[PDB]
Amino acid sequence: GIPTELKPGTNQFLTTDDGVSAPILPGFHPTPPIHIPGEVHNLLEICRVETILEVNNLKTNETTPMQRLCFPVSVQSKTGELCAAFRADPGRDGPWQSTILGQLCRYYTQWSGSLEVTFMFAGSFMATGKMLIAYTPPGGNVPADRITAMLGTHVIWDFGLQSSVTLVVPWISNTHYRADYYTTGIITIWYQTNYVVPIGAPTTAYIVALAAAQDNFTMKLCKDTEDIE
Amino acid sequence: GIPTELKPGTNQFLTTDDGVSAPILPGFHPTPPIHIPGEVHNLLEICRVETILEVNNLKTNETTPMQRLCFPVSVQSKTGELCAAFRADPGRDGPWQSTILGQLCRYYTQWSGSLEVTFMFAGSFMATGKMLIAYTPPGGNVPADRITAMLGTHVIWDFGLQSSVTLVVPWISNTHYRADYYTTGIITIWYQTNYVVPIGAPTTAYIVALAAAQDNFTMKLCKDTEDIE
Amino acid sequence: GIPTELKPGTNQFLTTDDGVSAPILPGFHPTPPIHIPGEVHNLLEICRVETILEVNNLKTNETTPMQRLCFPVSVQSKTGELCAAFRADPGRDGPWQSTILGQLCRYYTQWSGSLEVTFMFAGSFMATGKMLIAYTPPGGNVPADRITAMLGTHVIWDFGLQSSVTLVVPWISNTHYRADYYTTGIITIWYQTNYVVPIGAPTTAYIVALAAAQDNFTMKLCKDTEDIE
Amino acid sequence: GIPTELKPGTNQFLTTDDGVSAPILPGFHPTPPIHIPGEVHNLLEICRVETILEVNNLKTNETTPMQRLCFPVSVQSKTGELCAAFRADPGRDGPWQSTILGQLCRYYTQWSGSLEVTFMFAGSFMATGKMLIAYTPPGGNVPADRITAMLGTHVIWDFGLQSSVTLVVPWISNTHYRADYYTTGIITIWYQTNYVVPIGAPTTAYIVALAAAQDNFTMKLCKDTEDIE
Amino acid sequence: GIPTELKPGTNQFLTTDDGVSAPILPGFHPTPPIHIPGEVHNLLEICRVETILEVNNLKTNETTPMQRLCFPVSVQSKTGELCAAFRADPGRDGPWQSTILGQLCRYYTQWSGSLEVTFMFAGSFMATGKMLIAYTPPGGNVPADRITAMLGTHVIWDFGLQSSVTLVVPWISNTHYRADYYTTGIITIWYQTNYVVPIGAPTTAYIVALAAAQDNFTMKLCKDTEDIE
Repeated sequence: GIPTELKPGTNQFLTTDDGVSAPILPGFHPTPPIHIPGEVHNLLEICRVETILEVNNLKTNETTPMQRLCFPVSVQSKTGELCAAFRADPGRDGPWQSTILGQLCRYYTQWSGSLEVTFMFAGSFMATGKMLIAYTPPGGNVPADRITAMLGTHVIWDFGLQSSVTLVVPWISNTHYRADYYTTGIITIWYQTNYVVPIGAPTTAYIVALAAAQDNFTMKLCKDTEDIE
Repeated sequence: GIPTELKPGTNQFLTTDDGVSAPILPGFHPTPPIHIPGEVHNLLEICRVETILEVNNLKTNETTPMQRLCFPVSVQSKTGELCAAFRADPGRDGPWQSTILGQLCRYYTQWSGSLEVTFMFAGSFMATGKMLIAYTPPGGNVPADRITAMLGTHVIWDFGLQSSVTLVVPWISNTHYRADYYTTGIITIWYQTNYVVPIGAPTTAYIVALAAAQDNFTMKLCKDTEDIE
Repeated sequence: GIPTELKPGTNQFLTTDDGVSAPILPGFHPTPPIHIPGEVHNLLEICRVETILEVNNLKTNETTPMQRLCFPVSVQSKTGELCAAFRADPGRDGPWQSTILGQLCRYYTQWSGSLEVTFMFAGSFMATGKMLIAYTPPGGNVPADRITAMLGTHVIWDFGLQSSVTLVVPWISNTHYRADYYTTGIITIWYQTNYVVPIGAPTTAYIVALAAAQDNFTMKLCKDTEDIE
Repeated sequence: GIPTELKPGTNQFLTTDDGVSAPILPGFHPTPPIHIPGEVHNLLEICRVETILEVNNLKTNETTPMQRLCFPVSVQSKTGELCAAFRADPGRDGPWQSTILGQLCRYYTQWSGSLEVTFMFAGSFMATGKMLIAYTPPGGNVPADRITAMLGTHVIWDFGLQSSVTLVVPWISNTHYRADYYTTGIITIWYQTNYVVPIGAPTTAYIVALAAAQDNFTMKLCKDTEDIE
Repeated sequence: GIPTELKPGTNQFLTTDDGVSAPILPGFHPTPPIHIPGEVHNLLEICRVETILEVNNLKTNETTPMQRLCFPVSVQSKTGELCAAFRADPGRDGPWQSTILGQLCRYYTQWSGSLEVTFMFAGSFMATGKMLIAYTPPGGNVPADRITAMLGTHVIWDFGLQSSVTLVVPWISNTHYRADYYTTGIITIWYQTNYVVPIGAPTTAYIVALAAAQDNFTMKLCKDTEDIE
């Protein structure tokens, strides 16, 4: 016979070894496949899909969760006051947990790329006004007033002209540190002008926030989530 | 020597593994083969052969089984009355158990294709009349009267003209469900006209039913039968 | 290393396995061969050689075995009487055991082919007469008289003309059955004429029988003999 | 299966065997590399770098080690007297231990090649004088006076002209013997002239010694050092 | 993995198996070789070298062994008398044990070829005379007198003309038999003429015997000797 020498690692079962096992049923011809639309090949295909951000994730909402899907604007708000704010942390807890992206991020250890957040205005066709959207880069001081936010990366959104507007988070990474000191970029929504509306129209309307990863987004190192029990 | 690593599955005996064993008698030259007509290569060759259906499988027959091989028609029967009925269930119990097809179906788990049932009339050459053969598609209501059966897939058979006629079950599948709700297609034989005969001829004749699978018939997943003990 | 899986049959020693073992003395160069006439390659070469049949295997011979090598003819014998008889059963007990062929047949399980038996006459050059040799095919009734033997396959041998004559058993097979019913072909030697001799010559002479397998003879399935102890 | 025979050495783990093991994480794509200047490929690249010799390794220095990095010359010294002396023994204890070369030599068993020692003069730009550097070949008597040293391989160094001078140890080997009798080449620094200086300049200056292996230097047979604990 | 089957001989260590083992030090580059004159490739190179035969191996010599290296001739010896005698048995005990050939023969089991024995005369340049050398073939009667030896293979050696002469043993083999009956060829040295010498020259001189195997000499089957303890 052929002189062989068993080397270390013989007889071991590695749950990640990718070998070939004996077919239990050699004579069986599995039912052949047909065409089913919507086949997915890579999870990133799913991450590029906009899902709803629960920006309005208040403790008082928990019992009427349907209200977390959108936040509001109103006439009472004065020009220049802060409307809402949240950071762009897909993996971490918070608004992003509701998105398909943030849920899949938990299934991985590292990730990086651009993100795009879309804002949709639902109020009466008769309403008009301007909101100021601002992205404060990582390791930056959250804007104090409307005027400072304006000096940074921002977008004046006139919902009297566009019912929707999209912002792009240029770049994110994620590093675990703990037992803080970390801080990723911060989106802040400001009232540039107050909410203007004629007689006969609701004086309180809602904004819906959707988000998704762009093409350059990628992830590595799998790890089962902690989202279930 | 050659560095090898034994992988999981070493030393196991799989009754379905298809390996090569050492020839017990290496010097032996087995007697060479000759030509024997009728070599069979695939069981389906056998399934395409018409065998006799025991349509007349009555509890009162059991002691004189030879009578199950054929059912009868007579003068007493009135025009339009139901003569016989059975479904096209090769694998299941019933008339099909007598056929070579139904016996081989038990040796498998799944099957599908077309079937063809042939009816032969044995009565006196002097007899004439018309029988109506009808196939009621799967999940269909068995014909109530001759007239409704006529509206479905049917064949007016005049045994005064043709001593034999063949019907084709377009398509069958089989799904186990149980402990009903399943129902495959139903062949129904009706008296279109009464049995006509002159003086001197038997007033009771018999029909013989033969059946076989067509070419598109196929089976998969072997399993030892329950027909023996 | 190379992923391998030990299959059933590992570690077994099959006395008929034909493998390769490690040379006990790798540096040794065995004495080279020279030419020795008479090299044998196949046992059948030996079977084609005529050896002496002990046709005269009487219980009264055992103490003077040299007499089994030949039987006799004499003047006392009357025209038409049976001289000797034996069957063509190489493997079985009897006259054939003395031949090299019958001895080698015991070393095998099956065999078939033609055989040739030669008869040699040793008496005085002055003697003359005719003997009738007859082969009675397998499953045939042994000749009752000279006349019937003559109607079957036979040879009129005039030892006044030929000192030797050869007969050919067309075909033999062998089937074990037992604990008869089997019977292979039967050679019968008859006196066609009486033994004629002048004054001065011995009135009793001997015939020697030699036999061998022809070219079409072959054997299969080895098995140690029962000839030794 | 394939007939194999396990040979001696099966199941052994040799700490120096260079095999291939199963990748613990087959789906992982390690972060790709980028360019980092200063990649090292062979330790000899480091050995060709001049490092400081602690020629002034006195027992009285130990508490002010910074003084071992350089030895001195002064006016008090008379023409012809010995300034310093040490041998060219990279691996062994002594001045060479401070060099990167001598430290790496301990990580090996054998070595051989040329070495180059550089001497740098740090005193006032106004000082002048001549030092005599001499290499006494292996198995040679260390020079007794300046005059004999001059007859051997030497270099008259005028630090009034050159602030630095380099000497080349032609060849070294190393052989362990012990429990001496071994002796490698000996560098001796002599005062050819006394230290000359004008009014206003320090009357004591220092020499710094740097050394490195040349290109032909090579080492073999690794062995963990004894420099740590 | 690859289906393999361990065959008999697995896990065995055969001291003569010629396999490949793992290099204990894979990174080590052994010191390279240089040219050393006198490399030997085959032991037969050594066997072709003449070494001194201890023909004069007397029991009385043992305490002054230097005398075994040569035997003598003298004036007292009468014309025709036997001078010395020994056989050509390299492997066996006796004179041949002193030769390099006989010592190496013990390291083997079989051998065969030609041998050549050289005789050298050391006496005074003034001496003359003739010696008769005779080889008595294996299985031959040792010569009784000078005259019979002369009739066989012989050489008349006149040491007044040639100071040396060489004899060739045409062929030897060796067969162990024992617990004689064996006998290989016998060299016999005779005095053809007496030793002649003038006044002033020694009346006793010595002959030195050297022997070696020729080119056709070869050996097979190694076996450790019995020459040491």
